[PDB]
Amino acid sequence: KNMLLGGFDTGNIKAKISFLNEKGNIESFAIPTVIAEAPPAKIKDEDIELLHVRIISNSLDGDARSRAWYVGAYAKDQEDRQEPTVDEMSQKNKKLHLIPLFTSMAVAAARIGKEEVSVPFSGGMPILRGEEQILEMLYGEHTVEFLDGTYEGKKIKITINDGTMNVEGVSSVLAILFDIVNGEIVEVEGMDGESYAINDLGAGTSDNAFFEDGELNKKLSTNTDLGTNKYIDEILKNIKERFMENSPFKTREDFIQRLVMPEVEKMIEDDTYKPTFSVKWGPVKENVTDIVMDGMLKYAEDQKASLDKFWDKTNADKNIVVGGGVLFGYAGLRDLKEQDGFILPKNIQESAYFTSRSYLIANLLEQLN
Ligand SMILES: Nc1ncnc2c1ncn2[C@@H]1O[C@H](COP(=O)(O)OP(=O)(O)OP(=O)(O)O)[C@@H](O)[C@H]1O
Ligand SMILES: [Mg+2]
Repeated sequence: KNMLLGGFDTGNIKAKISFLNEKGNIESFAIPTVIAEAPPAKIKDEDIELLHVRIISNSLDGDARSRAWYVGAYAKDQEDRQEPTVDEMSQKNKKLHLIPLFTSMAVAAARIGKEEVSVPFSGGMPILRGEEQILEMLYGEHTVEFLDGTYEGKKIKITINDGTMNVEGVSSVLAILFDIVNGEIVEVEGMDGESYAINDLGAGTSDNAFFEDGELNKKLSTNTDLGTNKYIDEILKNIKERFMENSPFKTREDFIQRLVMPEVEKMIEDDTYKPTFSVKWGPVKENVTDIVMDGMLKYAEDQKASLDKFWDKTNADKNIVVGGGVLFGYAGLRDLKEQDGFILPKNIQESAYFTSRSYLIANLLEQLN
């Protein structure tokens, strides 16, 4: 069986994928939504640290049809990198999202030792492009060749024939109910109604979706810009200021990965653990625990207020809260484990991949018909 099963959650910060590995388990990772033009040849998740790929796809035109690219983190450093341009408030972009998408597909396939994969697509609609108009941009054959990195020399044959965009579907909430451990397993809490919110707390955006009869109420459902990133930017600015009485991190993800994630992990598995944050810069090592915690708490609080305001607007029976924001502001948001109308994933560590996980589960049910 040459099938790669995945859920694909593409935004403009990152392209997220959850897929079944050879062990039948969910494996998740994210590729930053950044590409850059690259020459025909070369010069946890280490295999995506350096992506130089040739892609051949009819879903790309002109410059793009059959050439080489840097993708993801490796491309964040290129001078001529392309990123999504946002406002002071497809066609030419489509490659900026298709290439990281296909690359994630080629990486997963490499991860499971395959080179011919059929990829039934399981995705979500963006934020004119009908469900099977998005799909038709993905259908057919695409080849991804690794010109460098861990997989140098591998060619992947990605075939996409079919797919869903989980459009009005309740595929969105599946990751709160199920896991995949070779096969579908129910998950031990939730504490399940006919009315629930899903708040996906993200890097640049908070998705505030509302469900009645499991289909999406388009009116009340909304998408704000209440991301973590702003709070993260404030924290990083204060850290640098403190070091400026006699930048420590590259990207926000570096800040998240090396400083913040291990402290949050501990906090999760032990309710008593008081976290500490230390930053090494130059010849100096500062304790920036108050700085970091202030940012998280201000974020948790702001999100607490946003969640209540959406709870009244909908008067939903249950309010599911997911996304990376739940981890970033866990310090204050764990309080939601107490309140009645709020549901946090039990497996909180997989909170950032909630939506991709839901799609992946949705995809597996489709296969089982
Ligand atoms: N384990 C963790 N501990 C602490 N913070 C985390 C953890 N996992 C993710 N985050 C942070 O949570 C925030 C949101 O992550 P998430 O993956 O939901 O963003 P996203 O889906 O890329 O955002 P958007 O909705 O804008 O596309 C980010 O700042 C991310 O770095
Ligand atoms: Mg998101």
